[PDB]
Amino acid sequence: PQLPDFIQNKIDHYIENYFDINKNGKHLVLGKQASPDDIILQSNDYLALANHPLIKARLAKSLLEMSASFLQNDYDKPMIEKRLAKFTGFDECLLSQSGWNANVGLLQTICQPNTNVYIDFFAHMSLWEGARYANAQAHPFMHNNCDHLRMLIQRHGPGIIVVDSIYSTLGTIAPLAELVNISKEFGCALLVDESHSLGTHGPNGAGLLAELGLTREVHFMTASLAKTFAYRAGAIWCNNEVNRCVPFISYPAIFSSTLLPYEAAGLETTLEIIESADNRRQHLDRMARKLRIGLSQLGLTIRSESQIIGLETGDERNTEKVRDYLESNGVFGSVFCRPATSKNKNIIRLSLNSDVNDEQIAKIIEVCSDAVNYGDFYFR
Amino acid sequence: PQLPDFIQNKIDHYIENYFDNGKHLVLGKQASPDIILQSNDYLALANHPLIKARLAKSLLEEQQSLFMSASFLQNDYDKPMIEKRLAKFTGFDECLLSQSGWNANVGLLQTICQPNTNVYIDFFAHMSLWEGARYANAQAHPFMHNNCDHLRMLIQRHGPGIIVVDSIYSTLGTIAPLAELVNISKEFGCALLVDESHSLGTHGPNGAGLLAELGLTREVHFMTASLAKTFAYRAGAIWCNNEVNRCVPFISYPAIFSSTLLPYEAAGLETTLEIIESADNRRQHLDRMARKLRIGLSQLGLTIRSESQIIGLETGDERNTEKVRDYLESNGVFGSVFCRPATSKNKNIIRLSLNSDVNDEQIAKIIEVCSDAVNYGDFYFR
Ligand SMILES: Cc1ncc(COP(=O)(O)O)c(CNCC(=O)O)c1O
Ligand SMILES: Cc1ncc(COP(=O)(O)O)c(C=O)c1O
Repeated sequence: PQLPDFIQNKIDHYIENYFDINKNGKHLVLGKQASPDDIILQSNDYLALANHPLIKARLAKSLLEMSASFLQNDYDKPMIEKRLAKFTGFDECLLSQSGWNANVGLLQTICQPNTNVYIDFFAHMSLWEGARYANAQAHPFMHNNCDHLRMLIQRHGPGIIVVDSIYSTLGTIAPLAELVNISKEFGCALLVDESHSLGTHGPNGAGLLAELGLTREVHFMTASLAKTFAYRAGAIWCNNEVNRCVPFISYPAIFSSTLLPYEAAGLETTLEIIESADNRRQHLDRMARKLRIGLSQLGLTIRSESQIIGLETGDERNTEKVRDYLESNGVFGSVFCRPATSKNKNIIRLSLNSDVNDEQIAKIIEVCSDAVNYGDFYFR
Repeated sequence: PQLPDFIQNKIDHYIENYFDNGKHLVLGKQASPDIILQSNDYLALANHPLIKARLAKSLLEEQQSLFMSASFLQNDYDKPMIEKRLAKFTGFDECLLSQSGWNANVGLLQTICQPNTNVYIDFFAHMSLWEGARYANAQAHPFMHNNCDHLRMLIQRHGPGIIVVDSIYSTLGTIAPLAELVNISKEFGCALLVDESHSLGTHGPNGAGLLAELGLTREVHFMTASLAKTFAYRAGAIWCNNEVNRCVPFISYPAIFSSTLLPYEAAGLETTLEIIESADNRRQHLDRMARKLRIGLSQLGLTIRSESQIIGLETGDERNTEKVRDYLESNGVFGSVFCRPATSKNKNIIRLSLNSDVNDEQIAKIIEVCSDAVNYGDFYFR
């Protein structure tokens, strides 16, 4: 069944502009296959728990032996939710099938058509789309720029301020204390996506809001559980009654199948391990700082203040060359391009984890040092 | 933190209008070791020992810390063998795993739609298909349920587009006129997208589905399915008789911006597929039981549009639905309430979902409890 022109034309154009132009004829994100022991810095499994014996054992144990809307009775709602709410310090926690669904569902629940959503330019796409599905009025503010935000809120009125605590591509940290004050001053609600700080930051890994003592003045916190928690799920935390309504309003919550009951059990063991992982956190924080200092001195713009390090590689042609150079020299990050970034502001993201070595860190710096001197490409 | 007026008032209003029984309409009383008809696990595989053992097994040895987007795993050697197996199973050229049936539909539509694109969608097609088109800013043209004449007129007026249907409808359990839909697609130069969430596994040769049963496979451009029904797993799939699945992983937002299934999950699906392929007797049994329940209920004067294992009791408005729900539950029948936003406010449906573990004795009892209800008084049916 040949495709009709209206689809074929679109697919043809796409393949030509997104696959064919690259030297390997594949999408820009697709590079060389890695070998042992190349340095792989692509996983969001920050505390390296993917293969943890206890988590795996607990999961299998539980798995041996419909919509979640129908499971909102007290006796149907999972114990992990209460533990996660306690862990973080928020009043209530609601599980979701992914961080994406957590954001989209929360925003569908608290937004009306035309609701003002003040969203950081670099906040996760799931937050942008969540607002758009709700037909909210999106007001993008320049990255971490509170002056710009103040102007927008002054102009458009009360609404929801939406940020990542730690940004997924750049590794920058939101000015959370100032955001809290801005929301108080302007009568806004604050939504913080802690996908990249939950587990890696704060007391026992409770996160950035916890570390800063801001938990009790933030209305909503969300997180993918597919980062430090190493599980395909998400969660919504509320310091209010909103989680009572989400399960019956959010489309992903209504129209998409729920997490199975054994999945919640695996999360309980993961939480316990995370709570105790002080040394892994410490080691990761140290290694990330060593990397940031090492790369910055090379003249690369390194905006990161976290375990996420963004190499700024400009346009797609330049980006292909950079990542080809890195991979050829045993360093494997993740290419972030359109539609995640502007077509001319690509990022090669280095995601550090607690298994990374001092020797590996020095090696990354060495490779990037050579890269800067090579003359085949540039960094921004 | 005090919520802003705009949010607090929304929550307060919702709670009074949808909760104030005390709970949401979909929540009734707790059942007992009662007849449950709420699970989409049509062949009752949720506890199959072989599947659990295989999942458990692969679940040990995760050198693959692959916590990242599936877009980064689109090299040959990273793509799961379950995709090739599912493609071969159904007869389609290519298959692509998704995190859910919802995501499969949203993703496919984002990939094949431009803002101008005509989307001809059955009025009762799943919400994920409606939303998929809407997110893509497509021009949706709904046709009356299973009404090929209406569809024809619409395409005549607006031109080539994407025809979107469920093979078996999730609320009413009716069956799309797939053979005629294929003819219409050919006649007007459209593409066909069929969601087989409720027919994959339960219908066709070895459960390959309705398109396979009707020999329409090679004539259809796209098929999608939740794997959370007969496959008893939290995932979805897109099948293509073309190169569209080459592009979906880099275009679909849910595919780009949400984490992939873990490798051990795909392994479990392989075993599920093998069990389903050999489940002839279970399919036979479910088909025969569903027919009995349908016949049984249609005697009584009840509107039973279903032609499948999904039976919808049409209970009208919300007040009336609550009453029917309660009556059924008190008599040991459960019982899935479909209301807004899934249905219109005054066209609620209490869906009876059958599975291969239901027996003759239970069917008879369901018929009886419904016979009593019609009419023991108290409420009406549409
Ligand atoms: C800040 C943020 N929020 C939400 C999500 C979505 O989470 P789920 O994958 O559970 O749907 C992501 C995904 N981040 C993907 C990455 O950084 O590679 C994210 O980075
Ligand atoms: C016809 C149909 N398509 C898609 C879906 C969504 O499937 P999933 O729960 O895997 O997101 C559903 C399930 O509700 C459905 O009934």
